[PDB]
Amino acid sequence: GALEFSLLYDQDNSNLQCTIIRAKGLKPMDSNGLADPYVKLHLLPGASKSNKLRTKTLRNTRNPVWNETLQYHGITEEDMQRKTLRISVCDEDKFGHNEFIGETRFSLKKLKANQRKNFNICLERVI
Ligand SMILES: [Ca+2]
Ligand SMILES: [Ca+2]
Repeated sequence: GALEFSLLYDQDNSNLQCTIIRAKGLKPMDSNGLADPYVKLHLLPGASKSNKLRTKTLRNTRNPVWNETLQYHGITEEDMQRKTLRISVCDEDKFGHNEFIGETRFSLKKLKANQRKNFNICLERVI
C-alpha cells in the first residue's frame, strides 16, 4: 500500500517529467488472487483534453516495478504553481469489472525549476 515515484521539473523546456518507480504490497485483486496493475497520471484542475497520461500495465504480480517516465509537454511555470500532480493506481482484470488500488496528490507548486525530488508515501482510500 505504498508508492514510490520521482518527479523532475525542467524550466529550460518547461517540461514536467514524472517517474513512477514502483508499488509495494498490493492487496487481493482478482477472485483468483492474481493482479494486473497500471498507473495513470492526471493533472487537476485542468482540461480533460489530454491532461491525462497512462502508464504501462504489468500482469500477474503483487509488487511490480514500473520505472516509467511520463512526460507532460506544454506546461508553464504558471501551471506548475496552479496545478496538482495526481498519481492514480488502478487494477485491470478480465472483460468484466475493475478495482481502484490507490492514488496520490501533490501540488506542483512544490516543484522547483530544474529540481528532481523522490517520493515514497502510503496511498489513502478513495470514494
Ligand atoms: Ca480485480
Ligand atoms: Ca487484476
